[PDB]
Amino acid sequence: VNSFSGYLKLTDNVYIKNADIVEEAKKVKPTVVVNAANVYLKHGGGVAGALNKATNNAMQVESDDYIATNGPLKVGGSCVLSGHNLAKHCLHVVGPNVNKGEDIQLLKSAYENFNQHEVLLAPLLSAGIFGADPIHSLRVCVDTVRTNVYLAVFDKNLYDKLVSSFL
Repeated sequence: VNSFSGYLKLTDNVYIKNADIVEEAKKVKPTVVVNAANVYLKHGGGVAGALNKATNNAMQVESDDYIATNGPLKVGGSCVLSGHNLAKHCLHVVGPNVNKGEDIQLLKSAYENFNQHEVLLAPLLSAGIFGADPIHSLRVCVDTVRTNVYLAVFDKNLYDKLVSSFL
């Protein structure tokens, strides 16, 4: 039993809710919140910009030190950093950005990072400003993630379409 509330159950291990991931994280304080990161951990907009803003830019400060030490992530890769006031940890995961011409096949590799964590609060990878089809992202999530994932979808219209079209 966990404290995630109001989710629709899609499969044995995948749950979904129309919610602002920032507000969900502040309420639940999950062990892991997933950020929709880019390889430079520049949290300018989308989910990343919102999460970083909620940390009063502490996420960005920590991320800049991470990059200065380690260099950029790989597309499809991840790193674990602090969750600041939102969660114990933040798993920064880089899905492919279609608006950069990045290979959508890398979306499966991106979701594989979730399997290193027993329970996660997450957005749909490569959705929103990353330009991929969110219906496809949900399909890859369900077919790749085996750990318990609670998906927050900000847009109510999109949430309803994801549920109604789910096979």
